[PDB]
Amino acid sequence: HHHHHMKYGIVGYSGRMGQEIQKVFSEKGHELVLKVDVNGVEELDSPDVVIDFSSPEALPKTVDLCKKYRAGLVLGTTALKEEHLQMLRELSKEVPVVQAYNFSIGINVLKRFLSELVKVLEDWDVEIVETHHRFKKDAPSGTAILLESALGKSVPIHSLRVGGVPGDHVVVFGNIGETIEIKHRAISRTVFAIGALKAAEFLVGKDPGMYSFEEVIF
Amino acid sequence: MKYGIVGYSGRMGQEIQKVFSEKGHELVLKVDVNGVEELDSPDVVIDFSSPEALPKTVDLCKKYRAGLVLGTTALKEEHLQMLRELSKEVPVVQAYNFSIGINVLKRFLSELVKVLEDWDVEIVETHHRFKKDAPSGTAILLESALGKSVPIHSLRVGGVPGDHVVVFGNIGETIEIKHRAISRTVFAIGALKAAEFLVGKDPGMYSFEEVIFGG
Amino acid sequence: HHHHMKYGIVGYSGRMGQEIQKVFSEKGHELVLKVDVNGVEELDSPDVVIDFSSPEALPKTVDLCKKYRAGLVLGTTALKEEHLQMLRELSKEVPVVQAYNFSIGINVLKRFLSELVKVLEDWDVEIVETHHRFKKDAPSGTAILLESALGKSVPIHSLRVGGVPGDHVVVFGNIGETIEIKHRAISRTVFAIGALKAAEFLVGKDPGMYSFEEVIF
Amino acid sequence: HMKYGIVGYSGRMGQEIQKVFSEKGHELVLKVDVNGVEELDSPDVVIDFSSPEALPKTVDLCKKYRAGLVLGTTALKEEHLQMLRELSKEVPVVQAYNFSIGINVLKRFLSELVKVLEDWDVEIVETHHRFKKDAPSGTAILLESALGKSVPIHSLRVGGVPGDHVVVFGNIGETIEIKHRAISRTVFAIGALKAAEFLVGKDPGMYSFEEVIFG
Ligand SMILES: NC(=O)c1ccc[n+]([C@@H]2O[C@H](COP(=O)([O-])OP(=O)(O)OC[C@H]3O[C@@H](n4cnc5c(N)ncnc54)[C@H](O)[C@@H]3O)[C@@H](O)[C@H]2O)c1
Ligand SMILES: NC(=O)c1ccc[n+]([C@@H]2O[C@H](COP(=O)([O-])OP(=O)(O)OC[C@H]3O[C@@H](n4cnc5c(N)ncnc54)[C@H](O)[C@@H]3O)[C@@H](O)[C@H]2O)c1
Ligand SMILES: NC(=O)c1ccc[n+]([C@@H]2O[C@H](COP(=O)([O-])OP(=O)(O)OC[C@H]3O[C@@H](n4cnc5c(N)ncnc54)[C@H](O)[C@@H]3O)[C@@H](O)[C@H]2O)c1
Ligand SMILES: NC(=O)c1ccc[n+]([C@@H]2O[C@H](COP(=O)([O-])OP(=O)(O)OC[C@H]3O[C@@H](n4cnc5c(N)ncnc54)[C@H](O)[C@@H]3O)[C@@H](O)[C@H]2O)c1
Repeated sequence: HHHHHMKYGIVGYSGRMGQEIQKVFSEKGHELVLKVDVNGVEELDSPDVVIDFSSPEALPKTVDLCKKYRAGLVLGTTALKEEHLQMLRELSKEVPVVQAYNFSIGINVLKRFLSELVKVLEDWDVEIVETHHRFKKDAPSGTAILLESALGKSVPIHSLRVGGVPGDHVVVFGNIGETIEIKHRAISRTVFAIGALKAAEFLVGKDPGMYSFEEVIF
Repeated sequence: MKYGIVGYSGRMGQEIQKVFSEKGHELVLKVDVNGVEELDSPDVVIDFSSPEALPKTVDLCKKYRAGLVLGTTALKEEHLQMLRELSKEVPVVQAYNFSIGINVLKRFLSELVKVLEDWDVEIVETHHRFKKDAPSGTAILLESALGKSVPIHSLRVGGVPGDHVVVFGNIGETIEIKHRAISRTVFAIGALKAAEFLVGKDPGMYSFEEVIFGG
Repeated sequence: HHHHMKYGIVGYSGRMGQEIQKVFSEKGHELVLKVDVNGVEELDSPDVVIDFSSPEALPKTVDLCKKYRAGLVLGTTALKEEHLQMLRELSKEVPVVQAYNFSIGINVLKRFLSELVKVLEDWDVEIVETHHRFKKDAPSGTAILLESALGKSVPIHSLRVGGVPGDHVVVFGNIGETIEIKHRAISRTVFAIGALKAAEFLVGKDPGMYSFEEVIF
Repeated sequence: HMKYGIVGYSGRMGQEIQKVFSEKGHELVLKVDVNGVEELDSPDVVIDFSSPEALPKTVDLCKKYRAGLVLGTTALKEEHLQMLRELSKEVPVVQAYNFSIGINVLKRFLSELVKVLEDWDVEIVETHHRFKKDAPSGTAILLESALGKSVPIHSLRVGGVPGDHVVVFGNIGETIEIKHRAISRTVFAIGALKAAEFLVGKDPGMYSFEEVIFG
C-alpha cells in the first residue's frame, strides 16, 4: 500500500495546494526533486511521480516532464477542457495517471450516492451552493461541476467567495412539503494533499492508463 | 384519476384535496364521521381518518375495486387483518409516515453508514416547543437505519414542524444530511405519489419504499 | 386595536392573499373588496387595502385607495421608481405602509446587521436566499432590504426550490472564521400577521409613508 | 519583539502558538507540558493552552518572572479563578474561553438581541473535534452568559471540527440562527498573539479579550 522514499515533483509547488503537498509528502519521508510554477522549472533529480495542482495552461509542461522521466501523474488542477483530457489520455499510454477534481473521500462517496438519489427524487427541484476562499480563481468549482454531472442534468450552481473557506458544497433538493440538503465540508486543504498522497502511492508500480480516484479509494 | 377521500374534512383530507386537484384529479367520493357521499366510481381511495373508519374504507374499496392509500395511525391487529384481506383484491399502500424525504433518507443512510463506518455520527433534531416526546420517533427511526446507537440532540423551539440532521465526521471532513418538513403538505404529496403508483397495479400490499424506489 | 375593520385585498386569490383572509377574518375583520388578475369586486367601502400581488396591479390599487380614502398596506416586491412615485402621490391623501418584509425577525435583524457590518467591515459578505419554486422575483425584496441594512451592495444568491416560505442567510467571512446570520419564515402566516398589525396601525393615521419599524417599535 | 513561554507547548494549540509567534519574530524561552518544564530564559509573557491542572505551575512561573499571562485553558473551576485573581495583582492577565474576533463580537450582539427576542425559545448547538475533553465548550458557556440565562446546550464531538457554535432562537412563525465557525485553530493563536502584545507594558489586572480587540 505504501512506498518508501518516493522522489516526486510538484507543478504548482509555490501555490496553496503545492505547499500543503510538500508538507504532507515530506512528513512521510518523500523527496521533492522537481519544482514547477509560473516562474520556471527546477529539475534536481528524476521523480517517480508528479503532482500537479496549478492551472490548465501548465498541463503541457506537466505531461512532457512525466514522459521525460516516465513518472506517473496525480492531477488536481480544475477547469480542464477537452484538449487537456486528450493530452492526459496520450500520457496514460505511457505512465499511470489519476485525475480528479476532488481528492476527498466524502465528495467521491457522495457523488455516487447522488447518482442514485436523483433517480428517486427526479421530480424535486435541485440546486447547488458552493463556498470557497476569496481568491479562488474558478467559479463554479470543479467539485460543483462534478456533482452536477453525478446528478445527470444541468442545475443552478451558486458560488460564494468568502474568507478562507477550504471548500463547502451543498446539494439542495426541494418539493412543496419538504427539503433535503446534502452537505460536504473540507475541514482544511490538507485533506486534498492526503488524497493526492494516497493516489501517488496507488500509482507507483501500476501499468499505464487512467485510473479513477474512486478506484484509488474503493 | 378519480379518487375518494376518507377523512376528507380533516386536516390531512383538505391537504389531499388541494394537492390532488392541482394535478387535475377528480374527487368522486367523500367520507367523514358525518356520512358517505358517493358521486362516481373512484380508481383509488385515500384514507387519513381514524381506525374506526377502516371497515367502511375497506368496503368501499371492495365495492369499486379501488386501490387504497392508507395513512391512518394507531391501527390494531384487527385493522391490519382487514387490510390484508382487502389487498387480495386491490393494490394497497399503508404507511404511518408519508414524508417522502425521510423514507428516502432512511434507506440512503443505511448504505452511507457502511461506507463511512469509521466516521463519528450524531443526530440533531428540532421540533416545536410543545412536542411532548424527545427524542422524536423519526430520530429513533434514523438511528435504527444507521444500525447503531448514536447521540441524539433534541431542540424544542418555536413552531418548527420538524427538522432532522445526521452529522458524519472524520479528521478532515464533515457530511451533514438534513431533512426539513415545511408542513403537513409533505404527507399529502407522499400520498399523491402512492396513488399514482397504485393506478393499474396488480392487487397486493406495496411498501411506500417501493413506491419511491421501484423496489 | 380597531374593531371590525372593512378591508380589501389586492391579490386575494394568491398565496399571500389567502393567508391574509384567514388572519383578518379570525380577528373579525370584513373583506369588502377583492382584486385579482381576473377582475375587481367591490362589495362595500374598505377602511384599508392590503396589496400582495404584482407591481402591474399597483395602479388599480392606488386608484381604489383614492376612491375610498382607504389606507394601504403594500407587500408587493420588485417595485420600480414609477411605482414608488405613485405611492408617494397616494400618501399625500391616505396613510401608507410599504415593506418588502412583514416578519418580526427580519426587522430586528436589519438593525443588528447595520451595527454588525461596522465592526466586521473588513470581512467578506454575501447573501443566500431561498424561496419556493414559483417566486417570480429574484433577488427577493428581503435580500435587497438586508443589503440596504449592510450599507453596501453584496452578492445575492437566489435559490428557487420546492415550497420554501422564505430563508435568508447573511454570510460574513474572514481568513480564520465565518459567521452566518440566518432567518427562516416557518410559514407565510407571519407576513399576514405583520400586515394586520400594519393595517391596524394605519387606521386613523394622518396621510404619509410610515415604516413597518414604526408600526412595530 | 518578545520573549515568551508556552504552557501546553506540545499540544494542538501549543504548536499553533509557536508557529504564529515565531513568524512575528518572538522568542520561545520556556516550555511546559505534562512531561516537564524547560526554562531557557526569562519570558515577558506566558501563553497557556493546556489543562486546568497545569494552572498552578503556570501561576508560579508568571510570578517568578513577573510575566503577563494569556490563558486559554477551558473548564476552569472556582479554585483556578482564585489563583488567577491572585496572580493578576502582580501581572497583567488576559483569560478567555475563546480567542476569535467573531465570538467576542457576537457575545455583545447576543446580549442585546436576547432582550428584543425575550419571548423566543433559545438553545445552543456546539460542535468540536472528537477528542475534546470538556462538554459543553467554554465558548458555549460564554454565549449562555451573554444571553443572561440558562439555555439548553447540545454538544457534538465529531471528527476534526475546530469549533462551531450555533444560537437558535425560535418563535411560532419564525426562526433565527446565529452561527460562528472557527476555520482553523490558527485563529485562536492569532488572538493569543494580539492579547500578548496588548499585555506588554500594561498595569496589573484582568483585561477582557473584548478590551484587547476594543469591542
Ligand atoms: N482536485 C482537488 O482535490 C483540488 C483541491 C484544491 C485545489 N484544487 C485546484 O488546484 C489548483 C491550484 O489551486 P491553488 O489554490 O493551489 O492555487 P494557487 O494560485 O495558490 O497556486 C497556483 C500554482 O500554480 C502555478 N501556476 C499557475 N499558472 C501556471 C502556469 N500557467 N504555468 C506553470 N505554473 C502555473 C503558480 O505559480 C502556483 O505555484 C486549482 O486549479 C484548484 O482549483 C484541486
Ligand atoms: N401517515 C402519515 O404520513 C400521516 C401524517 C399525519 C397524520 N396522519 C394520520 O392521519 C389521520 C388523520 O389525521 P388528521 O390530522 O387529518 O386528523 P383530523 O382530526 O383533522 O381529521 C380526521 C378525519 O377523520 C374523520 N373521521 C374520524 N373518525 C371517523 C369515522 N370513524 N368514520 C369516518 N370518518 C372519521 C373525521 O371526520 C375527519 O375528516 C390520523 O390517524 C393521523 O395519525 C398520518
Ligand atoms: N412583504 C412581505 O413580507 C411579503 C411576504 C411574502 C410575499 N410577498 C410578495 O407578495 C407578492 C405576491 O406573492 P404571492 O406568493 O402571494 O403571489 P401569487 O402569485 O401566489 O399571487 C399573486 C396574486 O396577485 C394577483 N395579480 C397578479 N397580477 C395582477 C394584476 N395585474 N392585477 C391584479 N392582481 C394581480 C394574482 O391574481 C394573485 O391573486 C409578491 O410580490 C411577493 O414577493 C411579500
Ligand atoms: N481559549 C481558546 O480560544 C481556546 C481555543 C482552543 C482550545 N482551547 C483550550 O486549550 C486547551 C488545550 O487544547 P488542545 O486541543 O491544544 O489540547 P491538547 O490535548 O492538544 O494539549 C494539552 C497540552 O497541555 C499539556 N498538559 C496537560 N496536562 C498538563 C499538566 N498537568 N501540566 C502541564 N501541562 C499539561 C499537554 O502536554 C499538552 O501540551 C483546552 O483546555 C482547550 O479547550 C481554548
